[PDB]
Amino acid sequence: RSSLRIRLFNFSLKLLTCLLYIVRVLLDDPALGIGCWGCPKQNYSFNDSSSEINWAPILWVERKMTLWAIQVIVAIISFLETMLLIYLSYKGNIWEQIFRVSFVLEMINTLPFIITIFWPPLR
Repeated sequence: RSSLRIRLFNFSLKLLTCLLYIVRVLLDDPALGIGCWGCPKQNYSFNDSSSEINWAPILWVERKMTLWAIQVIVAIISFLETMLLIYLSYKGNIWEQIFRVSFVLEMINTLPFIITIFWPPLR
């Protein structure tokens, strides 16, 4: 039953990172300042008259030094285990894994944490 333990751990990992996202949004205050990771954080306001919307608040969310690293760690383990299962079980088909709609959500929500390591300004 070791395979069931692996999926149970992965299920715990996915619910843990979603809750850590809640922890982030609870401790992320935009009015203090929103910017690109250090220098130039810029305060913002919303104008109902001007139809243009500023994307910097949406594009940018402040992440704590502890929070960004632990999410990267959790994402990597979830990334490791899912492709541990993918490489473990082929069952006579190498294709069709990405068209089943679970690979896209796993990959699009995980590797961005991997690429943020390369660029400190993108954390």
